[PDB]
Amino acid sequence: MSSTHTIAASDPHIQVMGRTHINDDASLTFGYPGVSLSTIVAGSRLTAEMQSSNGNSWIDVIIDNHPPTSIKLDAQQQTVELFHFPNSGEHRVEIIHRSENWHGQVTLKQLTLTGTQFLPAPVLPQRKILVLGDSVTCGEAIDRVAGEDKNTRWWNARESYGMLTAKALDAQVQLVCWGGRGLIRSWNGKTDDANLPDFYQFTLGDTGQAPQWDHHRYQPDLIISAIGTNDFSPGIPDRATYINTYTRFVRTLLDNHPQATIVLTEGAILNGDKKAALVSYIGETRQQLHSNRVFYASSSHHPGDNSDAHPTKDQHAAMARELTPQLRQIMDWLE
Repeated sequence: MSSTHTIAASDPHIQVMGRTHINDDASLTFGYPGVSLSTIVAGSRLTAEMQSSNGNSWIDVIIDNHPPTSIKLDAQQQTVELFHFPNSGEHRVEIIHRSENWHGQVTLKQLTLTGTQFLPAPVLPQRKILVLGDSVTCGEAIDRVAGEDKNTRWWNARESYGMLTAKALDAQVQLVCWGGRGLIRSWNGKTDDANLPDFYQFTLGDTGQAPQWDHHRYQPDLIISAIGTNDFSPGIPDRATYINTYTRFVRTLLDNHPQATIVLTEGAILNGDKKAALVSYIGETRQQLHSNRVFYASSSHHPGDNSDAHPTKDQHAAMARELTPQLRQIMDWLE
């Protein structure tokens, strides 16, 4: 007999890495980039019911070891074919959110397998990393192509330095980042957007009605904070103000994640005086913290290219190569 088997997105057969909101109909909604949902199945066809809030969100779909397929999701619910073969076999399926919150939020409602069964969920690594930051952490402009107007297709989470670093360290990762945002102000000088200490609390979104992320749902071994580019965009911010708020934020992290090691870094975009100032502010933050759980990693500036100052795909690869060795020493993950 031919049979189908449909499960909700929130079902134990679907592995989830990254922040998701569980809706009352057992669908999952997510906004941060890098959110990864995976399943292993025995069958010939697998489809998903998906939608995005603004029709401006992208995902990657990876079947077994094949090249990924990037798909832009319509604002209306649509059946998305993940794979289809003439015969049944065992297949691994991964969906990766490429977009970030301002692009919209994506919802996966349910999956339908034509075949025999969903197998046990893919097993994730034991090690867990959380990366906090701005659009560089979010993977903005990694997939740029010369000649195109920037659009939401340019974002790539899998090839961002945070995901490459986690992969090298055999670790899970959550990316909690928002383009244009800072620790205390946005690139445009505005101080009353949700800053990093605000959106760090949200499962997705950033309005008065954004759902609170329960930290018990992901307790990282390592937290990297790479925030700062946008705080320095208008000019170098006031030293006491910045250091006092960075200190207060890392105190929140330390208290929320009692087992975590925290690594602060200025990121790749700032250069020259602005870079040196943020490095300085980080050193003084650490001095005020007096914590044997808080460390620093140095990094190079990467200039982007003629089309966009955001670091390129090859620069993100370089960034992971520079950061990873320092993280091994800090975490004793000499692996």
